[PDB]
Amino acid sequence: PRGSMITQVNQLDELQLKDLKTLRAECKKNDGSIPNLYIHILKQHRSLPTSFLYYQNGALIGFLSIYFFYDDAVEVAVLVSPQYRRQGIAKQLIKEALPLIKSQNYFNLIFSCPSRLNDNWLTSKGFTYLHSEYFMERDDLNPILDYIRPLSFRMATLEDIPILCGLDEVCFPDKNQDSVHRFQQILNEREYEIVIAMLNNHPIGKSHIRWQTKRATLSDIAILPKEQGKGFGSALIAHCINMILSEGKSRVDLDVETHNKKALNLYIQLGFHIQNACDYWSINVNQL
Ligand SMILES: CC(=O)SCCNC(=O)CCNC(=O)[C@H](O)C(C)(C)COP(=O)(O)OP(=O)(O)OC[C@H]1O[C@@H](n2cnc3c(N)ncnc32)[C@H](O)[C@@H]1OP(=O)(O)O
Ligand SMILES: CC(=O)SCCNC(=O)CCNC(=O)[C@H](O)C(C)(C)COP(=O)(O)OP(=O)(O)OC[C@H]1O[C@@H](n2cnc3c(N)ncnc32)[C@H](O)[C@@H]1OP(=O)(O)O
Repeated sequence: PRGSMITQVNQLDELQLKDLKTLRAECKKNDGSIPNLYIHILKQHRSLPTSFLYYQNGALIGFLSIYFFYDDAVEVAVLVSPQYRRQGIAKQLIKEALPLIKSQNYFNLIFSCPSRLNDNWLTSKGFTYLHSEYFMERDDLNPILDYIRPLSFRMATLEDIPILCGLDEVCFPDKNQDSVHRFQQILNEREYEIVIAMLNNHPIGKSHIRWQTKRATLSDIAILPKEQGKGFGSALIAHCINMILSEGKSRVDLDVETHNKKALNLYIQLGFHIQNACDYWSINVNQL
């Protein structure tokens, strides 16, 4: 008890950042996946103190942080060193964040949990599973030779706003506020391109590509609902993969949000593996 210490902090400094990364690595290796910590958000000063660091004789063994992204909720990331689990560390860390979230007119807190780790007991105490977030990677240097579909592909320009806004409205319905200007931001940023898939003369799908020097990231893949289930999505992803490989990139990444595990088979079939996976559970503060 003498060496147990909790510091409430508005922003982590160099020290506190490097300790958090160490704890993250130990959790990552022990559990396979880690919650989202948003390391860029932690170097940044905020109105209330936002991170709760748990030390035992100077060593960081526990961490809780709270995040304010949208109006109705607060995202909570919690990490305890595997050595020190089930000793109350996480519970104590919650009590420190509570008075602060009541200072913000928030009563709903959402936890990011490594996939498969905590399913049985988040059920028991009333947590509501919401959705899952997967970061996937394909290290295979061999291209995808297989999906011959009646599709042609072209790169999107600023004249493709209506196509891109229409595709996003029906494939990402609870998301698209001011898509016009979001796609305008994307198409004005050199690191991004958007592939449009065409079935005859109809655009039926799109995929975003964020290029880096040695990799590229696919995101916001969409196929018109009436055209799904015909292999067009797999053909579009494979086209982006072969495009990425032909530019000498050694890796394709992919961010995807799902509500069940079955939806990932699609990406497994194309050579992706899970690098990180989190399920987002919910609860109001009333249920302690
Ligand atoms: C309540 C939360 O911890 S938030 C869930 C968010 N998920 C994550 O953070 C996953 C990250 N991966 C990890 O391994 C994490 O470090 C953790 C959550 C396992 C570490 O948490 P701990 O410090 O070991 O939990 P702690 O000892 O403080 O107990 C907290 C409560 O959750 C329960 N609990 C903790 N771990 C488990 C577990 N593996 N299985 C079942 N119940 C558990 C405890 O019984 C306790 O419940 P109670 O107060 O009603 O008796
Ligand atoms: C940031 C992000 O979230 S982007 C990732 C996309 N997430 C979304 O929410 C977008 C939803 N919008 C959509 O248009 C679609 O639902 C998409 C993009 C998910 C997939 O589009 P589709 O054209 O329906 O995919 P496709 O027809 O190629 O494959 C469907 C199924 O058949 C399988 N399949 C298709 N073709 C083959 C084939 N030749 N051989 C073997 N299996 C095949 C796939 O494995 C897949 O399996 P699953 O549904 O059980 O996971």
